[PDB]
Amino acid sequence: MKYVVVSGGVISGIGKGVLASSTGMLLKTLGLKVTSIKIDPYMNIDAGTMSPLEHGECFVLDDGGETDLDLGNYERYLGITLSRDHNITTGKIYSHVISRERRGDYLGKTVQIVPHLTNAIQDWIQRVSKIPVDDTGLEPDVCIIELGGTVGDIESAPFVEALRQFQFEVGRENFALIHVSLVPVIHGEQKTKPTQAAIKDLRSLGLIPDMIACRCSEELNRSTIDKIAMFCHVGPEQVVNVHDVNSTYHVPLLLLKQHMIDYLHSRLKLGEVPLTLEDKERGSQLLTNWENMTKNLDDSDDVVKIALVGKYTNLKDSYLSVTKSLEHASMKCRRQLEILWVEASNLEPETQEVDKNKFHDSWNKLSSADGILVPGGFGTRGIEGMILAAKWARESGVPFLGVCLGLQVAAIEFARNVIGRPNSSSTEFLDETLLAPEDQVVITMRLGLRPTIFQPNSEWSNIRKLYGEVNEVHERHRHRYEINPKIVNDMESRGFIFVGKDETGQRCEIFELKGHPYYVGTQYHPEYTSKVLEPSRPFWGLVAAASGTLGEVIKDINL
Amino acid sequence: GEQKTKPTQAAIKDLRSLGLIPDMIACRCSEELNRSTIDKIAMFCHVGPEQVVNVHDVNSTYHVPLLLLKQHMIDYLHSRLKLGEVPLTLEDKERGSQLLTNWENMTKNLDDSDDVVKIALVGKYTNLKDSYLSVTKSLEHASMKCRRQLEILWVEASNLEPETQEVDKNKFHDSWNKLSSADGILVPGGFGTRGIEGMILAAKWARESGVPFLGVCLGLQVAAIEFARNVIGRPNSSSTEFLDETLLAPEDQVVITMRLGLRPTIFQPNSEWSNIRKLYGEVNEVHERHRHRYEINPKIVNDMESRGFIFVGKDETGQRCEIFELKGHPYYVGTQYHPEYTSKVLEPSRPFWGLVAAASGTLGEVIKDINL
Amino acid sequence: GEQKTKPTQAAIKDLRSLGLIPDMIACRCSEELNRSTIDKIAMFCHVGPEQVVNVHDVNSTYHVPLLLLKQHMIDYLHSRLKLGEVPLTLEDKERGSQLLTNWENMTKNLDDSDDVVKIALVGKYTNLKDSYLSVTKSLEHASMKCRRQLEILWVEASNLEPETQEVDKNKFHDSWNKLSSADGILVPGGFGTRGIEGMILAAKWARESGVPFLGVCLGLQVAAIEFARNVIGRPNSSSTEFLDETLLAPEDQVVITMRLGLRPTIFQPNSEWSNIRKLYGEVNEVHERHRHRYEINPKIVNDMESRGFIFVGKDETGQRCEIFELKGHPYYVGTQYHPEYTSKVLEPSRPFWGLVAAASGTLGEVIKDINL
Amino acid sequence: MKYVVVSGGVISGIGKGVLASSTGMLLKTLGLKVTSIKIDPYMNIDAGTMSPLEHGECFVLDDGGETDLDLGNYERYLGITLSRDHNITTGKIYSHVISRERRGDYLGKTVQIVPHLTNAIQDWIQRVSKIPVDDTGLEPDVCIIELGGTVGDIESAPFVEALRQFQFEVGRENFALIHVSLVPVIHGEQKTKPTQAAIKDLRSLGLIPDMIACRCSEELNRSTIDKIAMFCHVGPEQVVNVHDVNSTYHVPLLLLKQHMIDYLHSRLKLGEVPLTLEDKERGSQLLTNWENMTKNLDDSDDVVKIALVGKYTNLKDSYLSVTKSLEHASMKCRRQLEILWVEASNLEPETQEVDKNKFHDSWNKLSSADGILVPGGFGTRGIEGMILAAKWARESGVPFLGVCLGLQVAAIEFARNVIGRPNSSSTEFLDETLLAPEDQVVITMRLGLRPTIFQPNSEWSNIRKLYGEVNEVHERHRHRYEINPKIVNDMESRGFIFVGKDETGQRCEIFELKGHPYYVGTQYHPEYTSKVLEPSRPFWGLVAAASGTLGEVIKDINL
Ligand SMILES: Nc1ncnc2c1ncn2[C@@H]1O[C@H](COP(=O)(O)OP(=O)(O)OP(=O)(O)O)[C@@H](O)[C@H]1O
Ligand SMILES: Nc1ncnc2c1ncn2[C@@H]1O[C@H](COP(=O)(O)OP(=O)(O)OP(=O)(O)O)[C@@H](O)[C@H]1O
Ligand SMILES: O=c1ccn([C@H]2O[C@@H](COP(=O)(O)OP(=O)(O)OP(=O)(O)O)[C@@H](O)[C@H]2O)c(=O)[nH]1
Ligand SMILES: O=c1ccn([C@H]2O[C@@H](COP(=O)(O)OP(=O)(O)OP(=O)(O)O)[C@@H](O)[C@H]2O)c(=O)[nH]1
Ligand SMILES: O=c1ccn([C@H]2O[C@@H](COP(=O)(O)OP(=O)(O)OP(=O)(O)O)[C@@H](O)[C@H]2O)c(=O)[nH]1
Ligand SMILES: O=c1ccn([C@H]2O[C@@H](COP(=O)(O)OP(=O)(O)OP(=O)(O)O)[C@@H](O)[C@H]2O)c(=O)[nH]1
Ligand SMILES: [Mg+2]
Ligand SMILES: [Mg+2]
Ligand SMILES: [Mg+2]
Ligand SMILES: [Mg+2]
Repeated sequence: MKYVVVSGGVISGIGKGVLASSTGMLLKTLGLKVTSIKIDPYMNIDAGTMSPLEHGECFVLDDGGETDLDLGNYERYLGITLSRDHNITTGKIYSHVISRERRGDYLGKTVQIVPHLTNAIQDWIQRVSKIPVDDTGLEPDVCIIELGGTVGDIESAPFVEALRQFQFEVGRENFALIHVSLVPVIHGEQKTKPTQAAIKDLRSLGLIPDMIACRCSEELNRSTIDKIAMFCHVGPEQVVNVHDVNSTYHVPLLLLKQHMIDYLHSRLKLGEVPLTLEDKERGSQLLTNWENMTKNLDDSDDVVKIALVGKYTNLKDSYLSVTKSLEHASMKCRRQLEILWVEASNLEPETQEVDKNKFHDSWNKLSSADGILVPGGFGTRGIEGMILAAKWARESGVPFLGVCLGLQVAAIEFARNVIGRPNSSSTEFLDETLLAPEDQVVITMRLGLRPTIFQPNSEWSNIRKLYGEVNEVHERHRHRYEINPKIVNDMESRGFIFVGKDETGQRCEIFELKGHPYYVGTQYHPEYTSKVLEPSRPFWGLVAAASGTLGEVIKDINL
Repeated sequence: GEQKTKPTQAAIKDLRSLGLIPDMIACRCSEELNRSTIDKIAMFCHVGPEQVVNVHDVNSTYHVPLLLLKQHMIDYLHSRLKLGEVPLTLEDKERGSQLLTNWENMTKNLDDSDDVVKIALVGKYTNLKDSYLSVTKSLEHASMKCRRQLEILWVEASNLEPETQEVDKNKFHDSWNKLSSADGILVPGGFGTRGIEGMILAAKWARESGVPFLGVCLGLQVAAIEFARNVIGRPNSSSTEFLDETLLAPEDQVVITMRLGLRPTIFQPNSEWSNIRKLYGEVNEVHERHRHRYEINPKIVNDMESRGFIFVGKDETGQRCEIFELKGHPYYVGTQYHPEYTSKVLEPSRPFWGLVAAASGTLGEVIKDINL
Repeated sequence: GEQKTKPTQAAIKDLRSLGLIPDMIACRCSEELNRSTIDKIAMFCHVGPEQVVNVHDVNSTYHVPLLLLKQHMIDYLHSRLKLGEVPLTLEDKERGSQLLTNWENMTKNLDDSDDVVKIALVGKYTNLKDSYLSVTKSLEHASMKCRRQLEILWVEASNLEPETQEVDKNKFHDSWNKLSSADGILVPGGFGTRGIEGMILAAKWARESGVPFLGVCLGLQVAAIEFARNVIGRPNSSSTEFLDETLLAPEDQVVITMRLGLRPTIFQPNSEWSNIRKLYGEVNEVHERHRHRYEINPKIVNDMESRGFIFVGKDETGQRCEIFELKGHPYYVGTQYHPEYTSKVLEPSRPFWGLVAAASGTLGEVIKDINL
Repeated sequence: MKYVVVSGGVISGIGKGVLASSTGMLLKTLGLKVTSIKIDPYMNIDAGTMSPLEHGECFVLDDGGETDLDLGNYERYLGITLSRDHNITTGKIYSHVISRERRGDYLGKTVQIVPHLTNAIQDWIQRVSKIPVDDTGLEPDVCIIELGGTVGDIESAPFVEALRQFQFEVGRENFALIHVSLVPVIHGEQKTKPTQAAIKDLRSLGLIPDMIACRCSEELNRSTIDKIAMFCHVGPEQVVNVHDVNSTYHVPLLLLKQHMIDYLHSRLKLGEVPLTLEDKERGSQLLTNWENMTKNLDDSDDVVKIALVGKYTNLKDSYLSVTKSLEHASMKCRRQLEILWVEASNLEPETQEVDKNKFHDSWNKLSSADGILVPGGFGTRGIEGMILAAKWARESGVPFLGVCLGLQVAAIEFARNVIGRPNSSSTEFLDETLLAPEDQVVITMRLGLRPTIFQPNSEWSNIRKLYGEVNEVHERHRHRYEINPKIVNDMESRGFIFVGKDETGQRCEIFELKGHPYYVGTQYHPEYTSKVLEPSRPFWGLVAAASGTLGEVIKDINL
């Protein structure tokens, strides 16, 4: 087992998550089996309790774990499945040793942060890195650890102490440290004192960096490389840079151009790892596929515009799996994507009195779009604006996908306007008044990977053809509210077909509307099962439908 | 336990619906037909009682001709096709009846030979036993010529690989039990990258433990890769078929869009010593069926021929290797052609008659016989 | 089927003839004694019916204490030796009764554990199963600590050697079946030149197939010779014990007139990573019993330690290697000492608890436990 | 009224009768009132004329109808009473329309197979399914129709044509089709072309299957399900399998595990049928009782052996109600049953010359048994062998039950050997010689449900205690011969007490012998009144007596 810590810097926004995911995928090009662990200094047990306004969305695993967003970067670059154990936190590990001290496994000893908590962290990392995470039976060859927060924040102290010990409690040449660090530019001169201070803060904790990975708005000067490589122990080829490029898929090839594998191939002795003839082929094949999708982003120009309608769209981190799911679906179509970020509340007619500027801009953006997405996220702000987007998309025949809350919004819209029930509404917020036209109801969560069964007549639907006309689908759920199953037959008779349901019925999971080119919704989040070469099927439907060629996509999928 | 007839009554109607009228009905069943099962079909269909044939689920497919002859099936076609009106010469009737006596003998030998030779067949998808039917029949012809019963041990080549010992430790130990058990080893061909290190491990085991080995098509290239990795000590030498995205210099295979059908192999001039050239009667040339796009790198051939892995035969042009035999092993051989396809019941495929004699012992007496 | 008593009546007379008078008669028989068999002995001898003990031919020798306790044998000696007159403290009675409950548990675990781990033991004269009794008992203690049943597969090391495939082909195939079958491998020690290439072949197989290996005394030197012959590629490197009439330069063993009894091993400074040093609780030193005249050539040690065969522990003086673990294998270990002799029923020998956990899986959970 | 046709396949031996009975009982677990109809393509009016060597025994209804054996499967799984009208045949319905055309109800029209015979079949099914068949007053909610023979046999043509019309002459969602079909396995691969051809033969007649029920020696592969569900209109959950398990009582729970109710609950809209609070309780209670008796067959091991002595025992279908009556009686005792099939003729001393092997085996089997049954069935073969079994059972004190001919055989045995009348015999076959020691006499049949009155002194008998010490019993008769009532007082004085008789006397119906643990006979067939939870009392006596605990059984029955 090899370990690669990706760590620290001078700021919390530095973009470690891209570099960790990219470093792991580059190791996967050698054919190595790879896994990864995110460490969070926060005291929350999970990202589930904490609101999307901080650290972006929670990400859902097959376990039903509501983990930190960074686990999604690993799953979509590395192709692996992660467990709720792969997101370590301060909350998890203090809860673990405190529950263990009350149970008494420490034999009446005094329990202390060193050695007992730092040995508990090292036991967690040793257990969790040996969980098999590919579909194959094998234990991973390499583990990427991403150390969240910044080095020398008091929040991090047990993890920087544990990782010092770990560099010896596992062999050297089985452990290596990448430090990620800020190189700000002032008056056009590339200033280095922030990264020199961060390299000292690592040495103060006994962590010694094997590569320094600069984050900068420029190519590093050869003087900027030398002034760091002379201050730190790293050689000139071990001062990595990652530029402020928009395409995060280019980062693996920007690291490969900087010869970063050729250092880790020595520094971790990756030639001593045994590999089969299948492994080297499936490794090199994966690199050629990534050269092709990045070539397609360099030379595809013909924009498809998708409008994304939701709360707090200024927090673009709040929708990162949607963004990445749309980008995978646009690459599969060989088309460039624009996302138009529509703050759903500004669509509402009250905005035309309160701030007439925001009203006209938000309705410009929505009218402009070749297809529409309503992305999910609980909370009562802007839902009539999201209902207005679903209405516009139904009436103007514009491709629509509704994910989680977006499906319920389309059901409420179709009830208010096509069934003509003018006060039909979500149970989430009006039930203090005990309303009879319930569109949502409660059914304390439904979470993680679940089976959807396609209902027997559904063979016609564009969405069931996108799932290869298979009878069942596996996707990740997260909801407490679902469509009222008393009203379902009214919608299924008026043409809004609930194409798929849970095994028990009375719990709707996919709809497609008869008489529209692509108007679809899902109760699950299709984003989380997206992979770079195999996009999320409902999103491959939406981004093909917006472009045209949805028939040719379905004809392809029938091979 | 009751022999149900409605499926065959429906199939006889489906023939009449197309205007095809059956002259014999040939039942396939797990039993002898009851005389009631014959009558209930012969009363429904136009066929007489002697025109309801049965063929039983016997293992020996060579017994079927004599099970049809016991059911008097020739004596119907001799009338129904008027085969007495066909003119035949005195040579024809002799070479006809002689052929029947030879078939009575080989079937008698399968009834009364008991002393098993075990051959391990190492390959992809061995659960699909139809995937290797000419290998199976070539081994059975070679075992009958030796007057010995055959077991084939079906080794899924991937399960030999050390990753299996982590993934499913049961399949690892069983596949290595089967390979260790065998009196001789065959690597059968078939393109595709699954299990090739497992096939390399079988070639290694057979070279080192001195156990008879035959490599057919991919099996020859696997033995060349094995001998390169382990006896020449080139640790990353490999097939061009799958690593060439990385442009590797130690090419064991190369491309040379197919080479197909019957072709001449010429034995290279020094090759008179080899058990394989003695099995081909010490004739200078051999005719066998090819099927490949990849062949041994002819730049590396002199290294193998100096280290003792002699490419005993090549194409007329050279630079295209077709038979090897290794100096210093009782029978370690490979072919680029498929020797299976030229096997016949009375005249088995020579490389396979070599393998199944070598496993049994008596390879010298086989070669002494062939010299007559 | 009748339980004959005249041999024991004659043995009871032979005791009286020397003036020795038996207080209990302990029968050894293939059955429960009949109550007539007890009475016919208790009437001939001075012993009462409860002083005619039996011990049955059960396989589990750990059941014998509870079979004697069921026959109330303590309740006789508690009178006949007046053991109530011996003074005992309150700690003594607790540590006494605690020990009985621990033995009830390990015997309960042998009654209800079913999930076999197979260890192959490779050596000279394995038909003499008494020749390896501390190995056998050390493996049984290590399997009980894992809550798993043990099979030992007794592989006569010489039969693995390729000369056996000519001399007696039956013994060749059976010995290689047994070795291929096993979840882990032990090379047990014992001087003498018979079968050592067969033991080298078992060490090779275990290294290459990634199968757990423990080499004890000669078994460590065999693994060093194997790693030298095949991974360093020194084809004639060998034991000084038997070739030194030819004065060979590639010495793997050398003489260093014995080293005997309990000695200290010091773990070398970098060794914290090793499964074997974790099994010894990450303590800096180990106390174990030595018996050898030959040891690893300390001139060649840095070559092995650079190629990944780490001599994890040495004598206080250095130049005398005592534990190795190989980088890049789940559990490939050897010891110069005999770890068997320090095994105890509740506290198994650490290298053997490593081997029998490694074969089963759960070696991490064993090491996590030992860290408490 | 709902209809469920169970139909067809590729072969006549396929086991529709178990699947029809099991499907009906599963519908009864919902609390629905259920009924069923067997259709036979044969030209016999009844199974009474036709010999037991074909289609097994005739089954007797309360009407005295000698119906097809399959009606017994329905009565014993569903708990219902069937009338002679519930077995439809070609003979019945052509006799009906031909007698109706000669009477002239068709008003001088030309009468044709379509529409007149197919409308007569549809009128029969509509009349007969509305006959009340539970003990309660209600008309059935659901009817199971079992279509006998195979589809596209010319024998079946009027019934496959009638059932096409019936799918419309009754509403869809009030009719559904189960097709039962053969999935043979060759070289371990599950071949599907026979069932694809049978699904085409249904479509050729316009019958469209709602479920395909495979009969196979294996679990279906998921590929075997998909390759059928892709060829036919049925969804993956509508490809049912029934495995070659020995316990036919497990089939209801194997269908329930395959979620077959959850399809029919939609496809027949069984939630629209009104049900009372008693109905749902007595429905769910019935399911728990069936879970218990099947659990008892999984975990009862302590075998009771019963020897069954009769003609043609190689035809095990000839004794199916005996077999099922013994299995109900062994389950009530919580004991596993072996039946030992003794061909009665092989017991006879002539066999020891003719084939000495068959002699020794048949006497081994009879000597081995914990109890003995002589099962009935007319015909002169083997009767001295059956007399020898009755002798052995009387003399060795081994439990004996004689049913119909088996009672007369025990009377002949007791006369030949205990009264010592060496030539006393059946009137059935010697009366060409006009013998005075008549044991049987003729008394043209006595058929159907009749009253037995217990004779006044009979309170002591194990058999009258098994009938709860009630004064009268209701059971199904079928005989032309009975005990000579002139000789009855000789037997009643020598200890062979005729415990019960017909209301008129001179017609004996139950005997029990004084001075044996359980030696009993019946003139009626007790098999036909057996039910899964309430076994036939004479058989519950026999199988308790063989096991021991006959006193505790009688003590229980006194509650
Ligand atoms: N080299 C980079 N190139 C482009 N964008 C980057 C880069 N580094 C960081 N970012 C961007 O900055 C944001 C944060 O990056 P990332 O998630 O990798 O940082 P992080 O250290 O893991 O932050 P956090 O601790 O909150 O998870 C993301 O929008 C990411 O795409
Ligand atoms: N699924 C099954 N499991 C076990 N036994 C079965 C099954 N299907 C059929 N059989 C057995 O095969 C025989 C015939 O079955 P069944 O009576 O149900 O078939 P059928 O189609 O009604 O035949 P028939 O038309 O003659 O009445 C019986 O012995 C029955 O127990
Ligand atoms: O204003 C002043 C006065 C004095 N100094 C003095 O401090 C010294 C250290 O030099 P700097 O502090 O400029 O550091 P640096 O250029 O090495 O590092 P970067 O942060 O640019 O990467 C010398 O340059 C000396 O003149 C200043 O740096 N600034
Ligand atoms: O369940 C029933 C009811 C009725 N029938 C009726 O159909 C008839 C045709 O008889 P079969 O259908 O049994 O056909 P078969 O025996 O001739 O053919 P195999 O498939 O066994 O070769 C008669 O036997 C009649 O009773 C059944 O076959 N099965
Ligand atoms: O063949 C003979 C003849 C005579 N005897 C005679 O010797 C006597 C002593 O009897 P046993 O010699 O049989 O001795 P035992 O049964 O007491 O002892 P076990 O060895 O069975 O424990 C008597 O039995 C008497 O008949 C034999 O024992 N065997
Ligand atoms: O011997 C031959 C030659 C040709 N074919 C050809 O017929 C085709 C149809 O395929 P099959 O006839 O094998 O049918 P199937 O596998 O779909 O159905 P099952 O009966 O196994 O359920 C193709 O497989 C084609 O090669 C055969 O099937 N058999
Ligand atoms: Mg912040
Ligand atoms: Mg991050
Ligand atoms: Mg029949
Ligand atoms: Mg039936």
